[PDB]
Amino acid sequence: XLXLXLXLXL
Amino acid sequence: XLXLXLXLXL
Repeated sequence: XLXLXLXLXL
Repeated sequence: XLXLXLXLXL
């Protein structure tokens, strides 16, 4: 679902 | 890097 991965940072 | 994806438990 969420936590680490994609969405913020990049 | 973060936000959506994996890390919330799964």
